[PDB]
Amino acid sequence: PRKARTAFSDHQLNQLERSFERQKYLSVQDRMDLAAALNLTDTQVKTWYQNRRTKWKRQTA
DNA sequence: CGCTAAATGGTT
DNA sequence: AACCATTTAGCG
Repeated sequence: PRKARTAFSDHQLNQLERSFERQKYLSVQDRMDLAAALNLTDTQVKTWYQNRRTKWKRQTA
């Protein structure tokens, strides 16, 4: 039992990256606001942010 | 294969 | 509950 891989829209990727350039971390309230704005789940936004921080560390190494 | 979403197991 | 480090795995 596995979740289908979300395919993010161009609009969703654009707004997640904008969120990340403004704030490396999100409060619970900012995370839930972002998910609602993008029509994603809280956990999909929490996962994108986590994986984005992993990417951020590798490309600043 | 590379990028990156989701899962695993640990940390805090 | 959320994050971290790493692994697993889907898709272009």
